[PDB]
Amino acid sequence: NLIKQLQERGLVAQVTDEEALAERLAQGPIALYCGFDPTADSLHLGHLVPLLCLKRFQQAGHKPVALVGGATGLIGDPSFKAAERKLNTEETVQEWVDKIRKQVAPFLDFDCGENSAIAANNYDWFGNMNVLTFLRDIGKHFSVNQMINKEAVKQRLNREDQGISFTEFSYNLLQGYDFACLNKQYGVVLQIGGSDQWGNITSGIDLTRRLHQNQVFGLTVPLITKADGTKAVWLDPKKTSPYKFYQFWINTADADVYRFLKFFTFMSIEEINALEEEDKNSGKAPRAQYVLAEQVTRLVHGEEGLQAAKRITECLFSGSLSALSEADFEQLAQDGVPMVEMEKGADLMQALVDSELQPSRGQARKTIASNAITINGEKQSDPEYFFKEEERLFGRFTLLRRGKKNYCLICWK
Amino acid sequence: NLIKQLQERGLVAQVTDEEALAERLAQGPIALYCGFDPTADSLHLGHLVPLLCLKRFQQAGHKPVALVGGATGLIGDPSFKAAERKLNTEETVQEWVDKIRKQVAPFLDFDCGENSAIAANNYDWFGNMNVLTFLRDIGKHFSVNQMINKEAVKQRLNREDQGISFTEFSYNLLQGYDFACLNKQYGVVLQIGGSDQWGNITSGIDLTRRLHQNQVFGLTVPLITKADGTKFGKGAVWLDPKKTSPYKFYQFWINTADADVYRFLKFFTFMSIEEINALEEEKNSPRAQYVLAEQVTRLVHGEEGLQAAKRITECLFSGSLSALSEADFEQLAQDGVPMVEMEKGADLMQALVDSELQPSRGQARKTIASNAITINGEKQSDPEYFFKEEERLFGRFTLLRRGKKNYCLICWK
Ligand SMILES: Nc1cc(CO)cc2ncn([C@@H]3O[C@H](COS(=O)(=O)NC(=O)[C@@H](N)Cc4ccc(O)cc4)[C@@H](O)[C@H]3O)c12
Ligand SMILES: Nc1cc(CO)cc2ncn([C@@H]3O[C@H](COS(=O)(=O)NC(=O)[C@@H](N)Cc4ccc(O)cc4)[C@@H](O)[C@H]3O)c12
Ligand code: NA
Ligand code: NA
Repeated sequence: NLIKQLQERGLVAQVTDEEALAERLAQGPIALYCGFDPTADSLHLGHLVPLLCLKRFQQAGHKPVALVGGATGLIGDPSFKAAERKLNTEETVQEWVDKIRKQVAPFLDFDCGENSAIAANNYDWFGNMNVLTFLRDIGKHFSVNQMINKEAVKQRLNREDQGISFTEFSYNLLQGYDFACLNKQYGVVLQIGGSDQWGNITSGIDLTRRLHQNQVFGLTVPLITKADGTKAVWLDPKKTSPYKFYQFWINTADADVYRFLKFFTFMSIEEINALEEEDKNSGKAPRAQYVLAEQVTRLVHGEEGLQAAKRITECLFSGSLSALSEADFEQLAQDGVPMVEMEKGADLMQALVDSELQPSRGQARKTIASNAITINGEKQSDPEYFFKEEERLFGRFTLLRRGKKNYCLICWK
Repeated sequence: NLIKQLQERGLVAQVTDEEALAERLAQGPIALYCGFDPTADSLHLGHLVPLLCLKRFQQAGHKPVALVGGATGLIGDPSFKAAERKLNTEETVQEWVDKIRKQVAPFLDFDCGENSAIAANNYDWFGNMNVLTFLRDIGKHFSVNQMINKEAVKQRLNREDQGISFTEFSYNLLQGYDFACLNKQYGVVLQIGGSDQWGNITSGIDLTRRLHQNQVFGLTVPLITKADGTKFGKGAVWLDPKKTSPYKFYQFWINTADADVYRFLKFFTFMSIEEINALEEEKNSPRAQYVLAEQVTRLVHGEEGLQAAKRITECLFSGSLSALSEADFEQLAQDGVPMVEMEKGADLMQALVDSELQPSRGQARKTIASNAITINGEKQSDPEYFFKEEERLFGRFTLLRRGKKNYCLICWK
């Protein structure tokens, strides 16, 4: 059972009429969908959870539909959000829609026969729908009594300051109608998404019945709570660098790593169980984090992205910046380590103070005399030192390190 | 001051920023409006209360807009209604719109210069409004927290089985936008209606501030509760003479209770307040009910309708039917007196049975013999009598009275 496999990965929060849905999956290929609203330049890690689930369904022969909310992004999903969001402009939303559509596409196969993926956009049907048609044909099927009691919006109806507009209150009906549109258009019988989307999904199941007299299903994937109780890292490399992305996975807590392998990679459950059991009986610290980091970093940023993240990680730890490119240095200045902008000619002592690495020039004196300051890796032990011109690599980068762990990159101006 | 005068008639339930509206009315003509939704093929006496108020404003030099809800009648006003209403089709709503527009027109001056009345229909702007445009441009200004605290819908928001659909819940936004739309189109700065419409009116005052940065006002007229606790009008008394004959209409007013009649002159007539008060002084040994019936019947059904009602009332009181026309007997058949259809050749005994004036032929015989029965106002005491052909007036009508008061109209088949 595909559903059963997803359960042992931890990827099933809830599922409507599980026995019927499972019989439909065993019967043959179904079509399913997940929606993504455009609220930013790019998706982030959280979005991968249902997005990679679409691919898991496709790998079992089913047909995934990835919807971008061209219309619903002009409305705003309130589900489990504490505060009303400001409306975005049509112009901004459209540019975001195109970027998110192009981000989604490489994660699904658009060329594998009958079950090839489909890109969709609900603006196609909401852009020409009259309000009276929407109020009558769709709105009559919704009880405000039930709507105001849904978990996703209940808390917004406590105090009026942090209330909810009629605009965001109507969102649930737009996403409901989406399910009925994709049912009629492509035979979609399953919608998946995170557990916050449950109420938006069941509205689409019910409305699809009332409108199209068809039985469809929903399945939710979990929202991740870390083992310690906690929870942004974008897929766009110009927002989160491949090096920062890689390091984020490297620092995964021991109690989260195997679950995260299940959620964010396509490693078999057997290989994941073998890794956990190797980590268990080996008398060393876990190595799973390195496996997770390579896996997801290659997935999102490719082999080139992976090797650059490794190369930077290696040089930062070794002290040898000779391997690094200019582009490698640009990731460091974006994301990887704290940075400052100093005009050339400064001595190493005033380098430490201005970056908030050393408090005073007198403290920098003893710090530099104690052989505790590296410059691009090579020890420099004398206070009165100035940077040689060769040390400013690619004309604009030198990397300070106090002790072993404290970094600042100076981007000379 | 037009507002003070209306208050002396008891026609003002509530008013917003009253001092400010009063100064605005005193400065010069304003444009004002009232809306009427098509829920039947005719208006009834209730609608007269705000409709005649539109006229009262026009007589003071202001410009009335009478709006018929071609769009809101496709949605359904839930305010202070115990139960969800069934949706009406576009075809039948359009029928009602034109009948109601034609009913309303004679009550206002459409040809008196600058302040000529205007007929409006909110389908002209809602019939083609896109739903996203509606949810964004209008629905963002509406707090759901506030909507569910409107008195008009509180009784519907407690239990799903007596609940409210998203359809009827949104009605408040359409009426709110109407006000803003009429403000921009015509400079409308005032909306009137019954006190049941208060929440719909104040939502339009608010939205007009948000959309057009303009100050507008609202004034409501009371809902009439008769002095004996029962709600006014209750079936209903329709303006359409094919639903309520002018004779039935006139008798309704003739039989007003003395505790109501002076309140009803103020509400349903254009008599001066000074005259109404003078009439109430009667203690010299009341004309009020007759003045009320005369005024409103002339208003709604014209002089001809008034003379018809009086002519039938007198003929029924006197028993002499020679004044009644065939159209007059048709009013009687419609709703004036009990009627029964009978095949020609029935005898007097059977007519009395079939009309339920008598329970059996044996009893009818005695009753006839006792001289209790009139035929077209003439005594007939022969129990074995058959009607004469000349007693079928116009070939089709014969009026029976048993005793001094119990009528039944035979309509010969
Ligand atoms: N799964 C998951 C896990 C984590 C780690 O704990 C963080 C996440 N952050 C997000 N997600 C999940 O990503 C998906 C997209 O997110 S969204 O754009 O906000 N979606 C919406 O706003 C929908 N209303 C879009 C929609 C529009 C039209 C339609 O017809 C159907 C749907 C959702 O299924 C989230 O549950 C996360
Ligand atoms: N005043 C009064 C008194 C009595 C004696 O007790 C009985 C009455 N029965 C009715 N009324 C009054 O007649 C008017 C029409 O009634 S309605 O069609 O139901 N209206 C509606 O449904 C509005 N939503 C129409 C509307 C639409 C668009 C818009 O932009 C503005 C308004 C209302 O002002 C009632 O208060 C009565
Ligand atoms: Na989703
Ligand atoms: Na009204």
